[PDB]
Amino acid sequence: VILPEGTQRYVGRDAQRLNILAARIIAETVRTTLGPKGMDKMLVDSLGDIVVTNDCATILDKIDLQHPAAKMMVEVAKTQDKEAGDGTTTAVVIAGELLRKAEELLDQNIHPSIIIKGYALAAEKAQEILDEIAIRVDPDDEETLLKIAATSITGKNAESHKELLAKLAVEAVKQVAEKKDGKYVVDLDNIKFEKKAGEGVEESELVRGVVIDKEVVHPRMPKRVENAKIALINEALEVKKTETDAKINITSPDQLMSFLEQEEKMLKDMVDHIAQTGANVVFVQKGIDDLAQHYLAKYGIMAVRRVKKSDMEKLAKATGAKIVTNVKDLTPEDLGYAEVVEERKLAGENMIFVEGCKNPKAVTILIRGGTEHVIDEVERALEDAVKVVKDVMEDGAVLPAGGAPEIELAIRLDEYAKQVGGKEALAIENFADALKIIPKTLAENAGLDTVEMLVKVISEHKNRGLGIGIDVFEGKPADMLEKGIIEPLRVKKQAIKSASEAAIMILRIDDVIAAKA
Amino acid sequence: VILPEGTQRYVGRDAQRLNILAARIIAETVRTTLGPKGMDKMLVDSLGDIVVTNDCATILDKIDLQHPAAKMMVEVAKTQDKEAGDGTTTAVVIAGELLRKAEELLDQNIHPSIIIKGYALAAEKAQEILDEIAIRVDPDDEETLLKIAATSITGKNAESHKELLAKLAVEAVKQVAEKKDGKYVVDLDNIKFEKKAGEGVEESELVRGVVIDKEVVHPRMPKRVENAKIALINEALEVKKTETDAKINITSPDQLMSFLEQEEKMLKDMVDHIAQTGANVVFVQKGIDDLAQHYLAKYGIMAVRRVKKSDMEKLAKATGAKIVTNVKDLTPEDLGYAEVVEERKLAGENMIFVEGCKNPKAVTILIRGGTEHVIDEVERALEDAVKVVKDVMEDGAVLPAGGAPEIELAIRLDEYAKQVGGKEALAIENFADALKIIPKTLAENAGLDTVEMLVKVISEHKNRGLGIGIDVFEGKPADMLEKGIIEPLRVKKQAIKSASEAAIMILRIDDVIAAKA
Amino acid sequence: VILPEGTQRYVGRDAQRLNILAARIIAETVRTTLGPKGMDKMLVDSLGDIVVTNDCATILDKIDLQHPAAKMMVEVAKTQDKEAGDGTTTAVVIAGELLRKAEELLDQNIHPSIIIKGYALAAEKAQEILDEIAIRVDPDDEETLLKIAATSITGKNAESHKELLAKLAVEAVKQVAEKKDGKYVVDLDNIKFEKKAGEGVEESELVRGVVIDKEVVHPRMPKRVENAKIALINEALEVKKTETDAKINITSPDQLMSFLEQEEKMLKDMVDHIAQTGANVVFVQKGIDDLAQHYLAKYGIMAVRRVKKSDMEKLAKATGAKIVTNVKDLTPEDLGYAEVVEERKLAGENMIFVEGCKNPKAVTILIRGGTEHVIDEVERALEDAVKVVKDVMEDGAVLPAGGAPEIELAIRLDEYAKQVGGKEALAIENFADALKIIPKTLAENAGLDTVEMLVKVISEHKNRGLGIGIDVFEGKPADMLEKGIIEPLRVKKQAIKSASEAAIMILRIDDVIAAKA
Ligand SMILES: Nc1ncnc2c1ncn2[C@@H]1O[C@H](COP(=O)(O)OP(=O)(O)O)[C@@H](O)[C@H]1O
Ligand SMILES: Nc1ncnc2c1ncn2[C@@H]1O[C@H](COP(=O)(O)OP(=O)(O)O)[C@@H](O)[C@H]1O
Ligand SMILES: Nc1ncnc2c1ncn2[C@@H]1O[C@H](COP(=O)(O)OP(=O)(O)O)[C@@H](O)[C@H]1O
Ligand SMILES: [Mg+2]
Ligand SMILES: [Mg+2]
Ligand SMILES: [Mg+2]
Repeated sequence: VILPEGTQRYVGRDAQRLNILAARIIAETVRTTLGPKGMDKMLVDSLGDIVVTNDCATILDKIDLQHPAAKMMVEVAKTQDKEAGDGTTTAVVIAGELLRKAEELLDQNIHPSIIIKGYALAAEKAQEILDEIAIRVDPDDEETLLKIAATSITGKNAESHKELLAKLAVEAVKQVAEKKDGKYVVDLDNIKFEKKAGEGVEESELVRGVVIDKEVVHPRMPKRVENAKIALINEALEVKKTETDAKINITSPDQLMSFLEQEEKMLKDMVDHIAQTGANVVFVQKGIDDLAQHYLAKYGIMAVRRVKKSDMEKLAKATGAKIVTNVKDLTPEDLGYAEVVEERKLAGENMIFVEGCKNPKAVTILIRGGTEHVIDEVERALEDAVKVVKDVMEDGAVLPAGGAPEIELAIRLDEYAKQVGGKEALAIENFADALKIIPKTLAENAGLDTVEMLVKVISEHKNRGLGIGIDVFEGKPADMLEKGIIEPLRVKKQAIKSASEAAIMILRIDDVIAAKA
Repeated sequence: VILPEGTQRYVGRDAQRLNILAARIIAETVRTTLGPKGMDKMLVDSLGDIVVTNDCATILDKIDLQHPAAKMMVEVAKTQDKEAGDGTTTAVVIAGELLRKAEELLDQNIHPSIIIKGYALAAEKAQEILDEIAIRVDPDDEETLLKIAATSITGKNAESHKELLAKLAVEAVKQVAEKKDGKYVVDLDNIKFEKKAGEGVEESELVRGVVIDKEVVHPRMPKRVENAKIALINEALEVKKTETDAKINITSPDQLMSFLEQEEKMLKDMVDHIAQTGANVVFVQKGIDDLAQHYLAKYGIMAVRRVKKSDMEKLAKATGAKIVTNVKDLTPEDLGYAEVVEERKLAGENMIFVEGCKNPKAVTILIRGGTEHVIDEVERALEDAVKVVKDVMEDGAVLPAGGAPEIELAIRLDEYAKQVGGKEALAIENFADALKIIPKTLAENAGLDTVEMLVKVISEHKNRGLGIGIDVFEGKPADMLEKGIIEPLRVKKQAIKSASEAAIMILRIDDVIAAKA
Repeated sequence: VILPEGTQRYVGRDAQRLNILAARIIAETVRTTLGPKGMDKMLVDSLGDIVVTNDCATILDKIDLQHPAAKMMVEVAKTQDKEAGDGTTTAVVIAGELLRKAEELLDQNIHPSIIIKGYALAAEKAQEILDEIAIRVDPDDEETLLKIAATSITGKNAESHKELLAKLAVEAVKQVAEKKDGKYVVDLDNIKFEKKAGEGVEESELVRGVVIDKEVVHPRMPKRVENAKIALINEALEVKKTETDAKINITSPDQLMSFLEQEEKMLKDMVDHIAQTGANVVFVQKGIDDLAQHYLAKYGIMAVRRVKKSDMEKLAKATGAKIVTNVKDLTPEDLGYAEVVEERKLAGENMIFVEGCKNPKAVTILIRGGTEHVIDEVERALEDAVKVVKDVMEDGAVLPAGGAPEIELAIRLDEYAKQVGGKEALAIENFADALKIIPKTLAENAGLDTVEMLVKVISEHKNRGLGIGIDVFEGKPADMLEKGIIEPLRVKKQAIKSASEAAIMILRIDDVIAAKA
């Protein structure tokens, strides 16, 4: 035939109209969760699985989106989460608004070309205004580093212990953080999270070491070692075989024995190699024969087998040990140190705690809570908390929260509009207005009076200054800086990038061709 | 088309309304089993299996719940059972009730935000008041521990012998109970239950050792050993083979014989290493060749094979014996002591009793009973019995029963309401009123006049003091302390935690998105 | 019967009329993307996968065309992309327009023969006019080469950084460029693109070397070499085996050790051959045994395994190293140089950067961007920018853009129409009119007044000259030469070639016989 049936297509009005609608729908689905007073969502997976969260990234991800334009909104939160960690709801909400105000300009008959260009100018000029209004802080000033982390957690379910969790996140990042060129550089892969049900979120702690979900491989091995000299062996403590096909031909009785003894020997020799270094704790990545388990036990050496490769590396960065491929070449300089390596039964499960490490380059945060749900959400809260701390340490700049920056951008980006003038100025002014859904939906989710409230905020801000935003807890405008309610300068800069590009990318699609599914 | 067809979604009122309804429905399904006079449910699964219990946890679990919000109730009972072991029905009922009174506040148009904050202040203040009014008892007062256990057994079917069971339970937990740092620590995993049909629940006893469902592996071995020196071998008593592939090449007739003999020897040598330690009782985790069996029999040693790893660990803890991987290194110091080790044919089934151990660190409770159901339910009773005894030894605090803690919580929490004031006060007052479903549904299941009866109890309590609660056996208020009817301070502190958490979790969800169920 | 059932057929009018319709349809589909102001399309394939692009080649290829004649319009962009690399839209648009004005002549009863012939003449004469009017430039003029590239990128998405991309594109081709026979010859296979999400498009860069998506094979190997002496081994660094079937037969215990040691040596000997050359970095196409890795690690050599054949060759060309099949013959002369070979983590991804090379005959462009889409589209832009800069260096002849060349071919080709006269004159006249969709649909996509604009231009061009065309950013005619807005003389020559070729191909089909479509 001509073009496959059960294949739809839209152009101009249609195309853009549908795309903007789908985009806006998704955006409004999450805006109900923006801020400290935002709500939660219960996502019921087809397999019966239940996820209750405040996280935009998680929601957009779990929800099965069909419309293409809506899936693109997932990329917004996806990029925001991977660049600033926090503000995923914000980026998607602003992208939807930008598209709503944009369609308005389309209805007015303004060429997409003009809207796009005016949006780009507004987007580019916002980065500029933010880089400018940003409050340059001291990279490790623990004071504000504690605020950033806290402000972040106060936006989710777990704000109940914003105090503790903030502290654990600033402490965790400060430890693994690296600086050898002048500024910091944080590899968050160096902060493992351990979630165990039971207890309260109160019992959550920072383990300047590592936690592994394995047991001590032999009954007779120490279930605890004091000042451990740790060995990370990535070789199988078992009877090696030749790459070349080989088989034994027993020809006389005495051989059954001689051979077995020959292997015990090989086995024991490997173990001996490990002991001679003075190592009392060994984490093996591959397997461990039974005899080798026995010899290791007799030397009073604690051994764990089948360790995840990801675990081995965490152990390496935490204890200072060096992973080794050949036991024969293992030396004491390869061994790492842990103030205590013990096997504890946490919530019925046995785990190995490698704590009290020297100056760990990798750390673990043990999360405790009543239910699976409480745990999962706290991990989420923390990941954002950690990610914002990472931003402030690398950037060294912060901003007030509660829509204070978008209000600055609105008020200001409208002047830029005048200067630009023309059709573009229309897009620029609309862009500046779209930016108000943050202060707006913040006061809305809080039960406040959207209309009236949004008037006081722009009032104060115009008077008092850059620090004026809305405090959902106060129910009125306030100086966010004096209240220590702040956020990373990177989180805002990135929301604007993510949203404006998602907006412009849609304002550019004049034809949609979807086949049959 | 944002979502796939066949996907349902609800928002605002709908969401909450349905969640609360599904929660309340499940709650009312179990409330009929609350207290001593509670009723039992019969659960028939698709496979035809029939379960008859009073236990909330089993019911919420066996029943196939589908609505999401209703499953989040299963979690409440799960957390409760994993923390205080008892009060599962109580936590679930107070959750459904907390939500019902919560919706009433929603109907009045009170922002969910307000209800959540007020419910949190109520839950927080409730803990505080419980910590206070808590009757601090002596961590090992045989007296109150015998009570806590009995008050518990009386709530279920098994109260006919609340006498025996409560004794077996306090006795059993005291034996395995471990302390050496000041306070007790109980690992209930060191208490195994053994259920056997026949006889009367009366024949249930505490074996200060371990019962194993295996038989003496050889005909000619001893079926009974006085003062046994016990060996725990976790190695196979069979012809070892090399890791490296190998095969025998018989070249001459005289080889057939000599090779077999060479294996008999290997076998006998292993048996010899065991006999030379003095051990007359061997429990092997793996298998035992037929010859190793024969040699073991000649030395008059009693052996059992294929012993469960969980069993080995118990015999190890119960007899002081150490588990060995190599028979070559078994010393007499690895052996353990059991006053008597005998194979008894308990109800047509052969089993092995290791009794009269020195000081057990693990102990078994043998359960007898007419039917399979009698047995199962008694075990369930015992489990909550052992779990509450564990609570007091670790906590050292108790409270009166019959909803007396809640009546006190109600009266007191309400005052708190006044001082807090505002809309929160409406939430607090309601939270407090919700707690009354315990006394309420206790009198109800009993068959008493709820309305009237609940007026009396709140009266007595206001006068006579914190110990006044309802006594379903008295049909009137009573001083629960003088009656000896009490429960762990943990059970109540945990009910409030669980229920209030769940109530708030659900009160936060303003959107539900589901696929296939 | 005669012909298979469900087999359609068309003749004369039908056949030709349908084919021309199908062809025109596809053409009108892509024309909305032509030029700087062209719009993008959203393509959702059967598996939900989303492709958002401006590229014609991609759109015709992703869309599932069913009609035969429309599938042939794909070959047009296919051929165009393969010979000039740019103007794929231009070629398809002109080919449909050609087929339109051609049907007019068919309706007029002019025999297909006359149209084909007059079209072939209009095409032959078209090249002639181009080769002539062509603005001959210096094969390596840095100036114009930057223009040709920036002009190409402007017509797409990433024109927001036309600046940078232009630069990288010129450098990249100059480097890999080969010219010993007088003029240049560029093998674009020597330019590899590397896409990694994250950062801005600002961070995109040129890597005078290669970038490989592999990591260092052993934990103990250097993660960075300063003045690498790279070795390229296409041999498996593992225990070799005889082609003839073989198997070791162990006949005594000492053998288990002697045989493993024999293989260790073999392995160690290969690594010795690699080290004895002074090579501190080795890339191996096949695998590397575990021991071979250990020796390699001890010697302080950085090794990578399983490297792509395509990568090996890019390294050979980037470093000057020679690939080797037998380590035994590796010499220091087979090694290459790299100012730095380091393993970096880009987007949580581990990659090896062989940068700083001497005179790389192969080079890599690293593409950075917010979303997956941003990147894929920037790569597309670069492939065109690089393919056009390739044409200019090999051809050394540019042209003005903005339809300037087509307007010139139109005016001119009409004269030719006169002198040829007769029926063919009508075909040559219509062919020259067809070439106007370019200036037409450029002004249209821009949102200008087609009719009116197309007149100011045919005018200005007539009075000012060859360099007059439409400037979509200017919204009016302009001298494309003064604006630097130009394109390869090859792009235009191949467009005409491709279009007319196709148009005539369809005009010659008077019967279509299909089985199922
Ligand atoms: N105390 C506060 N009062 C009002 N708004 C706040 C307060 N704290 C944080 N916010 C705002 O709430 C938003 C973050 O809400 P959240 O639910 O976490 O979504 P997101 O994914 O965008 O971080 C930010 O705009 C932030 O400024
Ligand atoms: N003799 C009694 N008189 C009145 N109430 C009692 C008595 N014994 C126990 N209760 C109450 O019954 C409740 C426990 O009932 P039960 O069916 O076992 O459910 P749960 O899972 O909550 O333990 C507790 O609130 C407790 O105070
Ligand atoms: N600044 C400009 N103003 C008007 N037309 C331009 C400009 N730059 C390039 N063009 C034209 O746009 C066309 C290329 O647009 P493009 O979208 O890349 O499609 P194609 O596949 O034909 O390259 C060419 O005809 C070219 O002359
Ligand atoms: Mg957040
Ligand atoms: Mg009970
Ligand atoms: Mg182009």
